[PDB]
Amino acid sequence: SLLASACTIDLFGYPESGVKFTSLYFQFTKGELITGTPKPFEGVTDVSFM
Amino acid sequence: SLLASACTIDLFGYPESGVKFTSLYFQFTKGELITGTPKPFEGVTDVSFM
Ligand SMILES: *[C@@H]1O[C@H](CO)[C@@H](O[C@@H]2O[C@H](CO)[C@@H](O[C@@H]3O[C@H](CO)[C@@H](O)[C@H](O)[C@@H]3O)[C@H](O)[C@H]2NC(C)=O)[C@H](O)[C@H]1NC(C)=O
Ligand SMILES: *[C@@H]1O[C@H](CO)[C@@H](O[C@@H]2O[C@H](CO)[C@@H](O[C@@H]3O[C@H](CO)[C@@H](O)[C@H](O)[C@@H]3O)[C@H](O)[C@H]2NC(C)=O)[C@H](O)[C@H]1NC(C)=O
Repeated sequence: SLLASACTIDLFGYPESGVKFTSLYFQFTKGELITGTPKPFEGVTDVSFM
Repeated sequence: SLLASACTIDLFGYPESGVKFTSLYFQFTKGELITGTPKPFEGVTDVSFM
């Protein structure tokens, strides 16, 4: 659904005459608390590494 | 319908309280192959002229 102050990602299909499947609205703000990691961590007491 | 990566031309009417009749979505890329000429050519073996 539409969120205030959000950007949109439009998902399309070409079935073989394309259609729009859905519109994903992303509402977000910047900072450190939430991180989009590629996967869950396992056996991890401290997520950070280097 | 909506096309991915397309521009829109909105067609409106004022009937005498206006309405939008339709939205035309244009999906295109640049180059030489397809040309929007004003009309068909007749008796033409070579479309180009100068
Ligand atoms: C930032 O500094 C902290 C503190 O030194 C680093 O955390 C330390 O990370 C090491 C390596 O994972 C931990 O050692 C581990 O201890 C556990 C038992 O608790 C053991 O099972 C593992 O084999 C390993 O020896 C250490 O506990 C941990 N120290 C603390 C107090 O957090 C951290 O790694 C640094 N940041 C980054 C980028 O990793
Ligand atoms: C780019 O150069 C080509 C090649 O010279 C030009 O094409 C030539 O155009 C002339 C004029 O239309 C053609 O002459 C015509 O011949 C037909 C019979 O085939 C005849 O019925 C007409 O009365 C006229 O005499 C000629 O055939 C044609 N040559 C070839 C091989 O394409 C062309 O005009 C040039 N590009 C542009 C911008 O026109």
